[PDB]
Amino acid sequence: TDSEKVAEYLRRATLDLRAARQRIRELESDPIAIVSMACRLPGGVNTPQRLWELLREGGETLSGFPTDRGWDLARLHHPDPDNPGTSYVDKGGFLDDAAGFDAEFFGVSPREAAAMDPQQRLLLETSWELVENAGIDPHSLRGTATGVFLGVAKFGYGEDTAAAEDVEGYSVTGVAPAVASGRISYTMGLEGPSISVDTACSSSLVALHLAVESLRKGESSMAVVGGAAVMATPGVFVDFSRQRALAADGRSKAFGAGADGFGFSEGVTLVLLERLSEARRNGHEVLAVVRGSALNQDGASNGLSAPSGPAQRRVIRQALESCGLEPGDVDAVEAHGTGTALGDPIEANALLDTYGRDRDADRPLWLGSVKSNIGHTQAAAGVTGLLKVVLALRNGELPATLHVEEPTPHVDWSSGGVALLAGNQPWRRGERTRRAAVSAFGISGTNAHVIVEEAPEREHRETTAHDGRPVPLVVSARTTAALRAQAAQIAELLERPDADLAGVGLGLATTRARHEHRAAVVASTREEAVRGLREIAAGAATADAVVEGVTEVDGRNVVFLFPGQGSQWAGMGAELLSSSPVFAGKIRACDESMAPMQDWKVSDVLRQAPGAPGLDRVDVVQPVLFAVMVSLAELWRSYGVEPAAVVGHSQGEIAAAHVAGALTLEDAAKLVVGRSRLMRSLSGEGGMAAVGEAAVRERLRPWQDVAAVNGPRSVVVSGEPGALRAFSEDCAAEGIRVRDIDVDYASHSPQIERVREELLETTGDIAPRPARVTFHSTVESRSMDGTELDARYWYRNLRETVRFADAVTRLAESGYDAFIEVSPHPVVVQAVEEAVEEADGAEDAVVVGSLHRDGGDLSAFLRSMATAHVSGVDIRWDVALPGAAPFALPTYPFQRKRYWLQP
Repeated sequence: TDSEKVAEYLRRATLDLRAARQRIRELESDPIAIVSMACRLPGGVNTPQRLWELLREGGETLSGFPTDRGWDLARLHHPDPDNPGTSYVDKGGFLDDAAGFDAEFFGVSPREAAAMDPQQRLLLETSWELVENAGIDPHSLRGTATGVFLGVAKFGYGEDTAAAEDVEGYSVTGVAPAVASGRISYTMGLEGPSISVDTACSSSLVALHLAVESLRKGESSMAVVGGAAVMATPGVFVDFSRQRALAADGRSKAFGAGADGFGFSEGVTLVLLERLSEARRNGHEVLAVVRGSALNQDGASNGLSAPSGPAQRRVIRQALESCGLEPGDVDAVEAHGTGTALGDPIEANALLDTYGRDRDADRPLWLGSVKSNIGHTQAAAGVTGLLKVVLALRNGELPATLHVEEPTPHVDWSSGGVALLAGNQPWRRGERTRRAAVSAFGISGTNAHVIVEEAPEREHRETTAHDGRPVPLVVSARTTAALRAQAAQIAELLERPDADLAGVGLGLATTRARHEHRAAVVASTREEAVRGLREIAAGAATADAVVEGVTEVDGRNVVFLFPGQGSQWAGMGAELLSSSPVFAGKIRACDESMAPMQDWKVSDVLRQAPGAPGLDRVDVVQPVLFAVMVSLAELWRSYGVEPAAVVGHSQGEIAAAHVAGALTLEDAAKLVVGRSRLMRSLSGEGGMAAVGEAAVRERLRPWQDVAAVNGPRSVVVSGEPGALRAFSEDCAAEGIRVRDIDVDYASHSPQIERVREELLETTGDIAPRPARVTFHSTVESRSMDGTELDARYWYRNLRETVRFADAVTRLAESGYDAFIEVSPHPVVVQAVEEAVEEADGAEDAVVVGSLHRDGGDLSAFLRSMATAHVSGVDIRWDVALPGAAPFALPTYPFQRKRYWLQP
């Protein structure tokens, strides 16, 4: 009615208003989470943990000049501050040797690797480490919309050397700021925008602001924000010593007596950013959150490179207003202090003017710096300050600044608004939310201020699911040495008292990319896993529960095989039934489908229950084998291995018919039961023998009884007992070995003709349906259809020979490479391997069984799966690990080599 539709319109208007306001808020200000970080810093620091330890303990990283870079150390040093071409400063914080690199991992000709400056190499390594640390498989990032923003300079590597053969143009592209991010995106295969920016020594925060804006707009889904600065020539030192703007001992003493120049240092630092909602929805880890930022310029001020207080006050107020907060909601501020005798007083006065005014007397703002123990880092200053703030938030402590024992008399600390950090002070999580600010000032006159806030409450929800079940471990690398180093790392990590085996397994399974060289170990106890890892890291692997291989392709066409009689070994399972739920469910369903006609249950026979039929009977051999085979096929399919082709053999073809989907389970079970019941009557009229096809064919001339051929030397002969015995004695006289098979008749012989049409009455109502797989018959050696199977086809199958080898060779020539068996015991693996080798197909063909006569446990199945996986077949291991949680893991063990350009 009218009122109903008017009320509906009112409701729609209200809902749309809510949505519009929410969208406006999302576009204006949306929290952005920090996922992970990576860094390389002087003093042998390459992990955030080491940096936090150094900051908390309290220490410096001062050092002497490098030597491998070829600098003229003897002549460069001179005590005269006015001597041209020299400097009066010899100490400094110099980063670890940069000539190391692993060109083969990324893939680069050694000449090109020598061409590139160390900045791009370190950027590549740090980017890979950063991606790995976040818990994201790097190969999963291909084709996404990830963007790169970073601050790079042109310090001047590799210009003294003259030009040479450069047809590839390596020299031009080696040293260029844009090419750095270009190469990063090219190697990682990203597709978002790539930006290289540089604004004095505050470039990193500008890049962070740009990335935040891009993420809020929605143009990109991920952001990689970083800064890099590595010196190559000592020209910068001479240039700055010309101005006498360097400390006497190279120590930065921000906010303290005896302020001097700023010590110099190198470093690279990157972080990964994503929207808070997306990170929460995707289950990533959140460490902190960024609220807002602001930018401005000093404008017309005294001189060119001189700080301006009003600009800093305005930018701080702008950032605070943009965040929608109040100045009384900040606990600590990471100040930008280079130790200069002029910038520090004005910076501190501005900070006291803005935050200090109206500050609570009992809650002073804590002031500190990071450069007091690592020195200036040029474009990487802001990101390093953010790193320190993040670490302090995570550990709940505030590191104390150094060289502060007499505060600068210019700054009036008597107001009490701002308190200077002296010793470590606890900052544990409590009621009031914890926040911090980071500021950065550039030489060109640009200013940046960023507000960071603690992560929300942890979800917790910690559960345990380890029950002693077997666990697989997979390792992979692009080189043998790298593989061994990774194995050693995992082995030493597993010895911790925690040693969450399920967590380590899951992390190895679903966080690290798989490379050419692969290896796997299946273990159920920590001691045996450590033993296997030590063995594989030793260089030579001999243990059975240890597999390894080399593979290039990452996708194979799968063909299932269903061999006939031959395995029938007492006990099919009795350990899977308890463990595997899918296997037990399939067995129970198959038993219920065929339950009507007979009485004894398949499960009871398998479980060796008392009062069950013995295994020496056709009526119990056939359906039990069929059920076991179909259950094993279902179990294999449960791990994401869908067969592209299906091949049967003898009665196994029936099981194949069910795998192809061309028949119903009940109808197939009825067929098997009827065949067994009709055939059991024809007992004691023949036998099989295994043994030169033409030679054996012509040797059968004296008699009138050939069963199947499975290879060049795989010949099966079915014959009447008298003539079979005579031929066996003749072969024994010849000396060629002959083995009989467990059978009370001779199938595919004239004995089959006795029943013949009697099968037809028992084989009515066999209405088939089209099959979604490529079932290929071994009788006609031709691909079949979903309706060509009839009682006539089954009778023909029970009467003619099998050209199994011909079908195998045809499939091998077709293009299929992955061959996998299903029977409880392998009986055809050797013949299939020989036939594949004799064919002209690819040499990457893989043949692997399912179980073994002695090995019938879930561990054996996992070992077979690992053997198939290390050769190229895709396997989703995470299914085998239910209810597990990930774990922290070490990064890739690069194999570095020296690559430097000697002037």
